This record gives sequence, structure tokens and C-alpha cells, in this order.
Amino acid sequence: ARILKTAYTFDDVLLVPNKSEVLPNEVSLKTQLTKKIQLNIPLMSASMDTVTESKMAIAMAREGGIGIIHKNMTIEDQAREVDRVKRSGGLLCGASIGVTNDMMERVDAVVKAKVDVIVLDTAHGHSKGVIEGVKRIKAKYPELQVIAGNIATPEAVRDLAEAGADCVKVGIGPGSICTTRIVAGVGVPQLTAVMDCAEEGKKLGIPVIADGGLKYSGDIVKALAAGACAAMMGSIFAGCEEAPGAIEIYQGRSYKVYRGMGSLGAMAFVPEGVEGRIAYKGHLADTIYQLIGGIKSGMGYLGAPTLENLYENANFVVQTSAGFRESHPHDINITKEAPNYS
Amino acid sequence: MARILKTAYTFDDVLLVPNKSEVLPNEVSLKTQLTKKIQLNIPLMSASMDTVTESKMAIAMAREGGIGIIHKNMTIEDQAREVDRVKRSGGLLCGASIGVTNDMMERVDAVVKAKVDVIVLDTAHGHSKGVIEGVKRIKAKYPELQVIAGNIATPEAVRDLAEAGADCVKVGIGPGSICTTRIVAGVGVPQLTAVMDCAEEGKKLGIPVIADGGLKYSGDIVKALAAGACAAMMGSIFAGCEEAPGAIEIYQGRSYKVYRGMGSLGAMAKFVPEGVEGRIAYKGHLADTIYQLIGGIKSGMGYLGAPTLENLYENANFVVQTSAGFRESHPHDINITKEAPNYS
Amino acid sequence: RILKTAYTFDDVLLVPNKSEVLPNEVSLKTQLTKKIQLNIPLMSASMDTVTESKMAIAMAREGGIGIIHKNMTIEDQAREVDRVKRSGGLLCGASIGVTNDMMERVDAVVKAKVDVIVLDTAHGHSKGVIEGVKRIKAKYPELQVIAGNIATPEAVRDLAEAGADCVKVGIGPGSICTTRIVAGVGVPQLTAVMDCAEEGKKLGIPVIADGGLKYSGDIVKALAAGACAAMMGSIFAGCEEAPGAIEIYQGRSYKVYRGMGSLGAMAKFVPEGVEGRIAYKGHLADTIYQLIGGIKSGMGYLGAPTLENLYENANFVVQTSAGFRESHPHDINITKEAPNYSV
Amino acid sequence: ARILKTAYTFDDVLLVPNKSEVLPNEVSLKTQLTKKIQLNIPLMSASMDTVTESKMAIAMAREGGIGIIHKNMTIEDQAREVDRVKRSGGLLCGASIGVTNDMMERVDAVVKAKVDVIVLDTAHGHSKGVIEGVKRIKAKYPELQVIAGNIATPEAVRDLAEAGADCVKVGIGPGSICTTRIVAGVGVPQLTAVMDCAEEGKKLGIPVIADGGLKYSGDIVKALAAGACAAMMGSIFAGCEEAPGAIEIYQGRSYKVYRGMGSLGAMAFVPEGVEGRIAYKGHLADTIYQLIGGIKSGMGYLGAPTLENLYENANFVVQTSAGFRESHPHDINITKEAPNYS
Ligand SMILES: C[C@@H](Oc1cc[n+]([O-])c2ccccc12)c1cn(-c2ccc(Cl)cc2)nn1
Ligand SMILES: C[C@@H](Oc1cc[n+]([O-])c2ccccc12)c1cn(-c2ccc(Cl)cc2)nn1
Ligand SMILES: C[C@@H](Oc1cc[n+]([O-])c2ccccc12)c1cn(-c2ccc(Cl)cc2)nn1
Ligand SMILES: C[C@@H](Oc1cc[n+]([O-])c2ccccc12)c1cn(-c2ccc(Cl)cc2)nn1
Ligand SMILES: O=c1[nH]cnc2c1ncn2[C@@H]1O[C@H](COP(=O)(O)O)[C@@H](O)[C@H]1O
Ligand SMILES: O=c1[nH]cnc2c1ncn2[C@@H]1O[C@H](COP(=O)(O)O)[C@@H](O)[C@H]1O
Ligand SMILES: O=c1[nH]cnc2c1ncn2[C@@H]1O[C@H](COP(=O)(O)O)[C@@H](O)[C@H]1O
Ligand SMILES: O=c1[nH]cnc2c1ncn2[C@@H]1O[C@H](COP(=O)(O)O)[C@@H](O)[C@H]1O
Repeated sequence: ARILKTAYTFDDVLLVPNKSEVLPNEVSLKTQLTKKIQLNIPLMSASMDTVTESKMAIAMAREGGIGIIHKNMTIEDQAREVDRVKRSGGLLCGASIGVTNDMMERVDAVVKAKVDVIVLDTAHGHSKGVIEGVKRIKAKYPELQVIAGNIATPEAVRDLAEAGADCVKVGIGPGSICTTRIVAGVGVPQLTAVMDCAEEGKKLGIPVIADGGLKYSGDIVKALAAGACAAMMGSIFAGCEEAPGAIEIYQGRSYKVYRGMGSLGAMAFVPEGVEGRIAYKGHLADTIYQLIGGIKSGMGYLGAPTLENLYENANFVVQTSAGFRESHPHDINITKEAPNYS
Repeated sequence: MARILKTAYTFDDVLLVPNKSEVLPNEVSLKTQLTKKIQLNIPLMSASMDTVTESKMAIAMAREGGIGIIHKNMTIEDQAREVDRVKRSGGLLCGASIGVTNDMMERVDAVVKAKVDVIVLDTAHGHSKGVIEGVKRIKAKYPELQVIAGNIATPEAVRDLAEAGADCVKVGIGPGSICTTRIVAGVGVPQLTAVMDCAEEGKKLGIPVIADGGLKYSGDIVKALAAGACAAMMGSIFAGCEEAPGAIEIYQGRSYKVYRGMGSLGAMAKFVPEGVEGRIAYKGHLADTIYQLIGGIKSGMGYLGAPTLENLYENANFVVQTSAGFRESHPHDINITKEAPNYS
Repeated sequence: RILKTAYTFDDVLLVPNKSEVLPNEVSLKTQLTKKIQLNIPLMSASMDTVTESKMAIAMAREGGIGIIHKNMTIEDQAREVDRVKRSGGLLCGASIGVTNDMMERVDAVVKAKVDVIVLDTAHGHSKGVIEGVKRIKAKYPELQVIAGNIATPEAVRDLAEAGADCVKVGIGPGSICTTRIVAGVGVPQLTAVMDCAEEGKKLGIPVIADGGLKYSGDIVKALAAGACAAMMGSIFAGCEEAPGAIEIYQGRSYKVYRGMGSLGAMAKFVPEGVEGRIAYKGHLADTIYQLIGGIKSGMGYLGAPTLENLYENANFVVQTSAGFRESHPHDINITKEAPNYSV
Repeated sequence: ARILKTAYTFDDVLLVPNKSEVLPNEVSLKTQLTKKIQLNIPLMSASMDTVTESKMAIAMAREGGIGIIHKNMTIEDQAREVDRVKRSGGLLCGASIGVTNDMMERVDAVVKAKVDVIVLDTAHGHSKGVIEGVKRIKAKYPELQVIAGNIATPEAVRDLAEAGADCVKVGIGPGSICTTRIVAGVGVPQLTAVMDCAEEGKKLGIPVIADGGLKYSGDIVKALAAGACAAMMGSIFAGCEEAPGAIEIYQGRSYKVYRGMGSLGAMAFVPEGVEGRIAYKGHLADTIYQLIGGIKSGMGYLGAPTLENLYENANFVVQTSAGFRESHPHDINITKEAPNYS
């Protein structure tokens, strides 16, 4: 037992403005998901059964990003959804794999469906199972892009890079539907965990991904400046028409079902997630336009023409509970709906 | 002079950091040494309050691998009969509460004859003369008897109680969900920091520590254990269970059980109170509640790559979280529409 | 030019000590000044909604002392003081403003046999207070004078040299205060009392903790911080011995309570206080019984037979906002009302 | 990517009372807006469309400070507003200029109408556009007084001072209607933001304007004690009757529309501000009277007869959230309304 440090999340921190020569319209958002794979926008959608299936992956890829088809469907149906995505336009497609007995069975299936990236995700990425699971997959298909998750420590990044992972997913406990930190007392405040594993990722030359904890466009900006190659989201996308689950109406307003993959309903081990509903946002292209527009804005403040240039010249400052109340709209009664704020 | 020492944390303040794991949750073991003789299977205890643990809860707790401490608010006669009812119920572990009183020996006499397994000498201020001389007096008449002394919050207290002959120390001044000691007396050390300190001084003297109070989740236990505690004691968590002495009241179709502190006005009426009196939601049976606690503990231990509790304490690293992180930890920005068995 | 982080009572917690003494074995005798002794270290605020004759008579019997407010006629204040004094040798205090007729107001209450005088202005570390205390101690060398309010140990020196026998500490910690908000000035009360007490010990002058004391536990902290006595208005404001008839609002009972720098009380300066209602606490004796019990309990925890030993042995600990949540009752719907804890 | 330090705001700190030979009435609140322009009170109405126009500018100047006519109108109309203020008894007047294609000819027109001060306010003053812009204005009108903003860092003060700016506006994200820190992640908590810029402005000889995040009169004192020469408020003034817009009744209570210059309404796209309604203050003169009462009283505590004596001898102290709770009134049911607290 030893208390090492104080760790921070996104709303603990703020990016200090830099001398700018670029405006939000000239900066680029292209990023390298892995060595082979690059994205025109650094956004991914979460490998969950209430966020991403065929229709969502196609939309995300059509916006320059990429989606990860979840793993709560039968093997036959998983390669089939991958098939639908790759067929229409030859877009980027991701498949979620679990450390199971029929692991190589799915991996063999979606590889046949010409998937771009296998991402195997678990609750505990720094484990004996996932490591050898990566080696097993990477042995059969050496050129296949593997993304392993989830971890929260730089030591974990080392062993996954050693195992053969071409990318890493960072974040234990920061999910909006997550209860891991509550029912297991385990996790690292996302921001600290990200820049800890991102810096360790730069040294070995592997990209890391921030997963969960993002509410606004400004949080993604902080994640990127912390060294993250991309950001994966669930709640921001779950209320979009391209997301699975029908529309439910309660008290006049429209909703979509959203739940963790470790909640009681999804696993149909004690639950490490909850189930609820999220506000229906409309079409994805309208949400992404705001997210992209917000990122370009922040990078313009920090005078970064590229995402590489952002990580190098970004400085963080820590705010308190007082500073956090100042950072949000205050002392006014909001009467008109903003497209990027509550 | 008045000295400001340091910042002290609780369980909501901190987070454990995932280690490399060769271990799955369904594989770890939660065995512990409550004392040198007594070895619990699961590291859970039930509080010795009149709204948590009578013979019913004690039998249920012992059956699940834990232990129950029968409260002392009843008569010496009525308590010995309670302890007995647990002991002759199938070789189960049982404990009884005592206080620094005049009939302290008469009560210890009664429960020792009821073949009680452990003795809990729990008071408001465990680091006092009355508790120290009390333990020495009990031990003088009953050497082989196992004694737990409380409540403490300092390493200095551990040494004095260990010097007196305590077999285990109970740590916690103010973490109680029904407690108002920190509010009316201004005295108390935030539980996590207090647990760590007493654990450390406890290891060196070869005497285990009990984490009492401040826990409302499974993660709180994982932090309590990783901080060097052998067992965690809970009242609020088990008070909602059907094996609790409280009767099932109903408010607006929802069912509740009454829960009060032993220093609350009602509990003392049997006045300057250091506790409050209220009601909590009815949970159901204990074994269903415990099954959720163990599943959370075993899940957390799988994260720190610990097969045993001793391996957890040795290989545990804590990270301090801000309030901003605390909000991120709990499920946020979602209207939860289905009740989870282990979160509310 | 940011010095440090300063704490209030809620930021801090007292660490238990080895104790060979029980809560009812401890003594609350204290030293208000060199010559004035209190059986309990509690004083009632000199406000128009808190302390007049009836309150001061009640505080004195219970062991403490009451300070009659100066928001009235010089004749009246001496009339109030006389009522308290002739009631059987009870300690009585009279607050004095720093005004043109400062002395004339004083002369009246020393004739009515007042025991202590307090010179309370919004800023006790100024020219008026300092030369004021000297003007008073010149005519009355034997009269016990309390000056305030201050928040710096530098101000303790300035007032101790002036001739003040005691200093009152607290800038903007009051329940009705807005000084920290409208002026931006003030020092968190635990830090303020700790600093001024230490410098007070070096000079041999008692300090008074004034404002921001919601609970009996807060009093234990201030006493452990070095304060000779605590002063509160919010606590005693609802009591029946306090000025003001009972207002019935929404079926419940209240008394009016307001700052002396509020628009209501000051009837050119901008308001530095608010005006409000506080629940009717019944009689005074009930409330102080709880307070004394809370103080006596905390001293039992810290192994303190006297208030002196308390200060010498006190260890403090800073708690985060998370510890503050587990300090108060949590995870329970409280039904029965606590006579010493409320929400 | 590294964390710099803890940046505080006004709710984070407290001023410590010094010895005082001066009563609040005996203090002077005069300042230097630039080296050439002086104010009798360090107050300044914000340059937004819903707070300051000719009615407000005259009202502000009549009370002691300046009002700055917003730039959300035609060049002709703005030159006429400046005209309405100047001919109205030779009062101090401020126009507002942005980095735009018609920027120069706009500056030409307001200079013609004898505007006393130009403010070049953009979302990001530490940029190529603003630096080049200030260069041009001083080139054409060497003696014209120009303020530039907004900034948050010392380096930006130097860069603006180098370009000939007579004064700089400090504040990235502290506004009451602001959503910049939320959408971009960019910002510096106003107190240390002002303090660091003020310290470096006093090394060069350039004043700084504490902008935004000022709720109370005490917050203005803290700003002045940190080194700021003047404070700028929109939220405090948008509710007065001299402000633009008609009064609104919602609950039988009077309100006025307050919107950010980067909100959907003001722009006519990605917004950086919100729109809403503020409570109706009434007449500005009675509002200013309360703010002057707070500043002079705060200086009375600090024994400051002047604003420079204030800065020279001002010690700050950080309070926690427990201290913040103690600062505001507590445990009381406020029956009657105070003029300076709500
Ligand atoms: C209950 C369920 O929870 C989850 C199920 C699925 N996902 O993706 C999860 C992600 C993060 C946290 C928990 C998740 C689950 C948890 N575990 C699990 C728990 C602990 C460990 Cl060490 C290894 C695996 N295996 N299944
Ligand atoms: C959305 C809008 O925001 C604003 C528009 C106008 N004003 O005056 C603003 C003042 C403070 C903060 C934001 C403001 C706006 C922002 N930007 C903008 C933002 C960043 C950069 Cl690097 C360059 C330009 N261009 N227009
Ligand atoms: C008010 C009541 O509170 C309690 C009464 C009974 N028990 O078991 C308690 C346990 C923990 C905390 C408080 C308890 C009580 C407190 N004390 C007490 C308080 C301080 C000291 Cl030093 C010694 C005894 N004596 N009775
Ligand atoms: C508004 C009113 O406030 C008060 C007026 C009267 N009293 O006794 C007060 C006591 C404590 C706090 C404020 C008080 C008041 C404040 N001041 C005042 C303010 C600042 C200074 Cl430096 C000196 C005096 N003059 N009148
Ligand atoms: O059942 C769960 N428990 C904990 N974390 C989960 C669960 N399901 C998904 N997650 C994680 O949470 C992320 C989404 O979080 P959000 O975008 O903040 O809503 C996913 O991409 C996963 O990494
Ligand atoms: O009246 C009281 N005052 C203070 N602490 C109490 C009182 N009654 C019980 N406790 C403690 O609070 C613990 C229960 O903690 P909980 O699980 O948070 O309710 C018990 O095991 C006791 O140690
Ligand atoms: O109008 C005021 N402004 C600021 N402080 C005040 C005012 N009136 C009284 N006080 C102080 O507040 C103390 C009581 O504070 P409370 O006990 O927290 O209500 C009094 O003893 C005075 O020192
Ligand atoms: O759309 C906007 N976004 C962010 N800040 C703004 C916007 N419009 C005006 N501001 C700034 O916010 C300040 C007002 O702060 P307030 O008094 O706290 O409302 C103005 O002086 C501007 O400098």
C-alpha cells in the first residue's frame, strides 16, 4: 500500500493558449490509427451493442473516422456486418474480439470478410490472457492490425507492445456507463492515464487510444494534446439514428437505449456497468460537425496546424472546483439551445 | 502549540492502479486472519449495533464465511443467550460486544461460558485508560480468550493496545454513516489514511487491524483491504437485510428498515448524542447482498493481480483523485433506467 | 503574492490522543482576560438580534458572558447593563462603536458597573481602534478592553501595544456576513485563529473566535487552536432569550436574525451583511447544554482535563471534500431529529 | 504535454487585511486605461451587442469609466453611435474593431467621430492577425489609443506590447456566457491569468484589463489587487435599462436578453457562447454605486488610498471549498434583498 500521486481527468485541466499563425479552418485532423491505418478524423465509436453495428460503422467511416462492430452477435452475424460495411464504398471497418474459447474462430471469420483492424477489448488489458491472445492472433496473421485494451498504466503499454499490438486502448473506469471504480475500487483518472500511456507509447512507437470520459468537444482536444492518436466515444454517438436500438419516447422527449457491456442486460462475474437511456440527438453528421468544429477551434488557440504539432506544444494547467464553475456558463438563465452545449 | 500535520483521505478520495494479472476473479481467495487463532473465510464483519446484528444476522454471517458481533445493548443474560443460540447452531464463529463498565467482567463471564469465539471491547474512545486497563484485566482472567479493542485512529493507539494484550484492533473514528462525532466533537481521522497508519504499525507489532465504517460499496472494501486491513466491518450495508433486527416499515409503497447509531438518542435510551436515527431501503436476504460484495472484491483483486489478500496489500498502489475525477468515476450523464444489484 | 492556503473549521479534524480523563471530568474554566474568568468559554454576539439584557443575564448564569449591542441610546445601554449587573453579580459586556461620542458612551457603562468593554469595528486594525483603545485605557487603566476584529498576528501586536486586554478574531466568517463577497477581504477562520493565538501567546493576550461556528465540534477546534473563548450569533439567535418576537412563517416558528452591517441594522456605507430568519430554538439552556456536551466530549477524546492542556496537545489534520462527506451523516434518510445535529 | 501549475480564479482566493489609516470615503479610484487616457473609476462595460451602446456609453462615461460600442453593426451605424456619445458633453468613448476585411475603413470612420479608444478584440489576441492588425492601426494613426485582446499569458502581453498596443485585455474563457473552455478545452483561470499578465505589463509599461468572470464587487477588488488597471463586465451591466434590448416579463419578473458574441444569435457554424436572459437591475447609476462602495470598502481594509498602493501591498490567500462556503452567507434564510448581494 502506497499513495503514488494525484491523478487528473479532463475537467481538472485546461490547455493554455499559444501564439497562433493558423486559424481553425487551416489545421488538419489526419491521424495514424496504426502504421498502416490512418484516419481523416481522430474519432472512433465504441464497440458496444447499443452504439455500433453495421449502419454506424458505415457512417463513421463515411465521415473519415472508423467504427468498431461489437462482439455481442454470433460469429456468422459479426462477419456479415463487417461484410456490409466493406462492400459499400470500401470503407474502413473494425471488429471487436473477446478472449474466448472460440477466439480464433471469429478472428478467422472477419479476416475473411476483409476487416481492416481487429481490436480485442477486455476489462483488464494488462493480463495473461490478452497478451497471449495478441501473440496468438499476431502469429496467424502478422500483417493484421491488432488493437488491445483496456489498460491504464505505462507498464501495461510495454507488455502489449512486446506482445505485438499495433495500437493500445487506454481507460479503466472513465466510461459514462461504467462502475468499475465503484464495484472494484480500481482505475486511473482518464487524463493522467492517457498522457502516462501516450508518452510511453511515443517511446516505443505505438499509438494509444482514449476510451470513455468524453462529454464535450473540448475533452477530446485535451486527450489529443495529451498524446492520444484518437478518441473513442459511446454516449456522444448512442443518441444518433445510425446507432442500434429503436427510439423510445418518455415525457415527450425522444431517447435511445444505452448500456455498458458489463451491465446485467448486455451479458445475456457481478456487473460492472449500468443501463439507462440517452437523449436522441438526430443524425450523426450533425454531431460530428460540432465535434470537428470544436477541435479545430481549440487547435487554432494553441497554434497547431497538425495533431503532431499539438502534442509537442501543449501545456496544461490545473483548475479547482472554483475554476470549473467559471469554465462553464454561469450566473445566467440559458433560454436557447446550443448545438455543442447542454 | 497547535500543529497541522497532513492531509488525510477516505475511500472516495483514492483509486487503486491495475497491475499485470495472471489471475481471474473466480480464482482468488479471500481467507484472512481475524486473529491468530480465528481465521475467517470471507473478510466481512457485521456491526455490533441493535439494528444490525443479533443472533439471526450472526448465524447468517458465520454461515457465509464471515463473522457477526452481537451488540451489547441487551442484558448480560439476554446476550449470553444470543451468543449461545449462535454457537449451538452448528459450530459457527461468534463475537460479543462489551463496554468499559462495572459489570464488564460479569458480561465477559457470561459470553465466555456461552463459548464465544471473540470479544469486542468497543467504545467511543478506544485509546484511553479505561479500555487499556480493561483489556489487561480481561486477559488476566482469560488468557486464551481473543480480544478485539476499539475504536482507534492512530498508530500510537495500536502500540498501547498491543502492549495491553489486544489480539486485534478496530479502527475508525467518525466514518460511520450514522456518526456525528466529527461534527459535535470535531475529533476523527479520515478512514483510509487512518486504516493505512494503524495497519502499518499493526504489521510491525504482529497484530491485525479492522476497517470499521465508511464503506458503502465493494470498491471501498478493496481499498480497505489493500490498505492493510484484515476485515471490514459494516452496518449500513447489512442493515437493509432481512436478517437485521429492524422491522420492515413501508413508506409510499417502498419498504424500509430503521437504522440508528449506538450513540443516537434512541439507542442510548435503554444526553449528548454522537449519532443519528433513521431508515434505509430494504434489500432482501443477506446471502444475496454478500454475493454482490464478494463478486466485487474478487473482481477488484483480479485487477491488482492478487491471488490472496496478503498479495493485495503488498502489491497495491494508490492514486489520489480529485472531486472532478470522483464524478467521472460514478456513472455520469445518463438516466439509469434499470437497477443494478451492486450500485445505487 | 499568494502566501498560503488558509483553512476553516470544516477543512480540519482533530486527531485523538491518549486519554486518562472522561468527558464529565474535564473543566471548561477559561481566561477571557487577565482578570475576567468564565466557567464556560462561550460568548453571545453583540448584535441587535442576539444579545440584550435578557440574553446577557442568561449567558452569565450558564457560565459564559453576553455582550450588549451598541445599536441604541447611551442611556439605554447603561440601563441594560444595570439590569444585568443588579441581577446578582453577573459578568456583563458592552460593545462600543468607534464614534465621536465613544467616551461618553463608555463613561455610562463603567458607571453601571460593566465588567468588560469590546471595541468592535469592521476593521479593528486601523487608526481609529488603536487610538480609541488608548483613549479608553488612559481614563480607565483597570478597565478590561476587547478590540477587534482582526485576522493577522501583526494586528495582535498593534492592539496589544495599544493596551487591549484581549482581541476578537474574525473577518467575514459570519453566517450573515458578505464582507468576503462585497469587499474581497477576509481570512479563513481556523487559520486566522491559529495565527493570532500563537502571537497572542507570545504577548500574553487571549484571542476570541468570532463567527462561523455551526456545531459544537467547531468550538472544540477553535479552543484547540488557542482561542480563549468562542463567540456566535447564529446559534443563539433563535433562542427565546434573544430579542425579537416569534414570526410564524409557513406554519413554523422563527426569530429575525441579521448582520449589524445589513441594510436593516444600519438604520454612507454599502451593506456588508444580510437579513434573515432562523428557527426558534426554544430556551437558551437547552442549546448550551448540547454545546458544553460537545466540547466536553472532544476534550475527552484529546485527553484534555483543562483548556490549556488542550492547546498544548492538539494535532490537526486536513480533510478533503470527500472526508467532509463521510464526516457528516451519509447514505441514510434521517427520521428522528438530533438535538445537536441538523440539516 | 506537461501540467504547469494550479491556476486560480477569484472564488479561490481572499485578500488579507492590512493596517489602515484610511476610511473607504477617503480613497481615490483613478487609473490609467492607457498612458494617455485616465478613468475616475476602474469600471468598463463589455463590448457586446446586448450590453453597451450609445445609451450605455454615455451612462458609463457619466459615472466615471468607459463604455465600448460593440462591432456587431454597420460601419456607418457605429460611427454614429460614437457620434452620439462624443457630442453628448465630451465624454470618453470606445469603439470595437475586429480582425476583418473591412477593419481599416471601419477604424477610419470611428476615428473621424473622435473615438478616444479602439479595442481590437478577437477570441484569440495572441495570433498573427491581431499582431499584424495592431501594427497597421498604429501605422495609420500613431497617436490613437488601441487596446488588444484577448490573452491569458505573459508572452502574449510582450507580443502585443511589441506591436504598439497601449493596453491588453486579459481573459480566455471566464465570461458568464462563455463556452470556449468547454468546446475547445482552452483557457486560463482568470485570477492567475490576470496576475501573471499584470506582472509582465508592469515590467514593460502596459496596463491590463481584467475581463470576465466578475460576479461581485469583491471580485473586482481581487482583480485590482493583482495588477489589473480596470475591470470589464457584461453580466453586471446587461441587466440595466441603459443596456440595449426591451424588458421582458416571464414570471411577472423583469428580465433582459444577454447573449455571447459567439452564440448562434449574435453570429447571425460552431458557437463559443450561449444566449439567455438576465435579471433586470434597473438604472446603471444605482448599480455602479454599489460596485464603487465595494471597491472603496475593500481598499479601506487593505489600507490603500490609491490603486497603486493596493497592488504594492496586496497579499492573497487561497481558500478551499469549505472556505468558499464560509465566505458566502450560510445557515440562514435570507428574508430581505441586499443591493450588492443576490
Ligand atoms: C462483468 C464484466 O464487465 C465488463 C464486461 C465487458 N466490458 O467491455 C467491460 C469493460 C470494462 C469493465 C468491465 C467490463 C466482466 C468483467 N470481467 C472481468 C473483471 C475483472 C477482471 Cl481482472 C477480468 C475480467 N469479465 N467480464
Ligand atoms: C465562435 C466565435 O467566438 C467569438 C466571437 C466573437 N467574440 O468577440 C468572441 C470573444 C471571446 C470568445 C469567443 C468569441 C469565433 C471564435 N473564433 C475564433 C476562435 C479561435 C481562433 Cl484561433 C480564431 C477564431 N472566430 N469566431
Ligand atoms: C454519545 C455516545 O456515543 C457512543 C455510544 C456508544 N457507542 O458504542 C459508540 C460507539 C462509537 C461512537 C460513539 C458511541 C457516547 C460517547 N461517549 C464518549 C465520548 C467520548 C469519550 Cl472520550 C468517551 C465516551 N460516551 N457515550
Ligand atoms: C457595512 C457596515 O458593516 C458593519 C457595521 C457595524 N459593525 O459592527 C460591523 C461588524 C462586523 C462587520 C461589519 C460591520 C460598515 C462597514 N464599515 C466599514 C467598512 C470598511 C472599513 Cl475599512 C471600515 C468600516 N462601516 N460600516
Ligand atoms: O459495461 C461496461 N463497464 C465499464 N466500461 C464499459 C462498459 N461498456 C463499455 N465500456 C467502456 O466505456 C466506453 C464508452 O464510454 P463513454 O463514451 O464515456 O460513454 C466504451 O468504449 C468502453 O471502453
Ligand atoms: O452512534 C454512533 N456514533 C458514531 N459511530 C457509530 C455509532 N453507532 C455505530 N457507529 C459505528 O459505525 C459503524 C457502522 O458504519 P456504517 O457501515 O458506515 O454504518 C459501526 O460498526 C460502529 O463502529
Ligand atoms: O453585518 C455583519 N457583517 C459581517 N459580520 C457580522 C455582521 N454582523 C455581525 N457580524 C459578526 O458575525 C458574528 C456572528 O457570526 P455567526 O455566529 O456565524 O452568525 C458576530 O459576533 C459578529 O462578529
Ligand atoms: O461568445 C462569447 N464567448 C466567450 N466569451 C465572450 C463571448 N462574448 C463576449 N465574451 C467576453 O466575455 C466578457 C463578459 O464577461 P461576463 O461579465 O462574466 O458576462 C466580455 O468582456 C467579452 O470579453
